[PDB]
Amino acid sequence: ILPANYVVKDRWKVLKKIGGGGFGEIYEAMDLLTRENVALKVESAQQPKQVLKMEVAVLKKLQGKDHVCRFIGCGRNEKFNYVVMQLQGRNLADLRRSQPRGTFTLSTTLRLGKQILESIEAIHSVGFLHRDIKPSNFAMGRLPSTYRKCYMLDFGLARQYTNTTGDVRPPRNVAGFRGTVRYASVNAHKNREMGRHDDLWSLFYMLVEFAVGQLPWRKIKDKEQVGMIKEKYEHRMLLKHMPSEFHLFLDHIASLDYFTKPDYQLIMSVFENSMKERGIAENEAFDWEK
Ligand SMILES: CC[C@](C)(O)C#Cc1cc2c(cn1)cnn2-c1ccnc(N)n1
Repeated sequence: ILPANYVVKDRWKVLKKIGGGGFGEIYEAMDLLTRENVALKVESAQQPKQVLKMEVAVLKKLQGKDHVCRFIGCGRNEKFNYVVMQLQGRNLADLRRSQPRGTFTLSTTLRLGKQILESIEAIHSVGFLHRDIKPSNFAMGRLPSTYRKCYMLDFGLARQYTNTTGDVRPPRNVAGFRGTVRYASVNAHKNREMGRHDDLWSLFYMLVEFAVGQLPWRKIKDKEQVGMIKEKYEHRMLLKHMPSEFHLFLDHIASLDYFTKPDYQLIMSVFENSMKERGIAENEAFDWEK
């Protein structure tokens, strides 16, 4: 879409593409007013998708919370809509690729899991589901105060599950899924309305992939095939080389439906007890700091 050295609205000079192909394209850009590098996400106003407006709404509702990028600006024209946000470092999928065996140490995996769980709690606390939890949607900070912090990205698939009063809206009988196949829960595969527990299913799949390097359905492209494996796969065997406490995490989320609030502290305890058991210190160096 936007070429290099294109200047959005005479302020944001495109430098490179850093991601795209989903509901949007995101660029690293130079903010010519502040002279600071920023992230610039663009959506064609001609796409079927019309999401960036709610990305900003979610983004400003989470402003100030940890693991959330700062909103810098947004705008629209006849060709595309855009949002400008704080630039973060490399994403967790990139970092996992660049590890020699495609795996993180358990020290990194468990401490990442704690941070991602916190950000999932955060967006759930403002009444929104993420619905596209995956490694490429999390990135480490890029500043001296943020580089050991994980940042939640891409609210383009987010949906409000509460209403104005804090009550939970009824789920639809069916809901289309337009997210990423690899880390979707079986509920998502079955076009069921996603709930808070489905964001946690994605976290569970992420952490298994981090520690083990792969998921059984890694190569499989056909979505509707992928759901069939997950529906038939015995998930306890994913935990062969995970800490034993992950059985509690698996058992809990497998028990949930759309209507039941997750026991977030149970999952947090699984991570924290796993770390204490291996003597993993919170301030230990991450794998890529090595
Ligand atoms: C988070 C709010 C919003 C507007 O919904 C979004 C988004 C978004 C950001 C994305 C990507 C996809 N979507 C891919 N990379 N990336 C990066 C990479 C480096 N820094 C930053 N800030 N974002």
